[PDB]
Order: sequence, then C-alpha cells, then structure tokens
Amino acid sequence: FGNSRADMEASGGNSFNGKGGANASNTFSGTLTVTVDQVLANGNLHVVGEKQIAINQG
Amino acid sequence: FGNSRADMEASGGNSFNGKGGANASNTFSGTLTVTVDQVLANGNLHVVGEKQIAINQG
Repeated sequence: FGNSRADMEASGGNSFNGKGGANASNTFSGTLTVTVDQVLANGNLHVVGEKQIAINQG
Repeated sequence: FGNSRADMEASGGNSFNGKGGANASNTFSGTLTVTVDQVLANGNLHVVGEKQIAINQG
C-alpha cells in the first residue's frame, strides 16, 4: 500500500429526461336552416344547407 | 468523436399571425307623414313622402 499504489478515486454519472405531448380542440356555435335533399331507405333524411353573409368588406 | 467531428448545434423558428374584421351599423329616428300613391292588387299601399326643413343657412 506504499507510494499510493492502491489509492484510487472514481466518479460517474448518467442522466436522461424525455417528455412529449399534444392537444387539440374545436368549438362551434350557431344556427342554420338546411333543406332535405334525399330520404333514405330507413327514413333518415340527407340534409344540406348554406348561409352567405356579406358585411361591409367581405 | 475527436476534433469536434460530431459536435453540432442548430436552431429554427417559424411564426405567422394574421387577423381581420369588419363591422357596420346605422340608426334612424324620426316621424314623417307620407301619402299613398298606389293601391296594389292585394290591397297593399305604395307610399311616398318628403319633408323639407330650412333652418337659418341650409
């Protein structure tokens, strides 16, 4: 053990941090009058409708 | 990996912000006496009227 033959010192480190995420949203509010353009075999009604508003510059 | 052969660093950005809008309004308040100048086939009355006021300088 003389002459620092067995003296030793070591250190080590390892680090990892990952993360992730996502999100989506949508809202819609209004009222629209549509018209029936087809009646299906079970009585369900296909409906289509369009509202066009022009206010000033569009 | 010596001589910084694999060391690297990059950055990037992209931004966009658009917006728009319009609005219109009108108000009218008053009283006017008009005259019937036509009676339609369903009894509705076509009416026309004019009021002219001159106060001082117009």
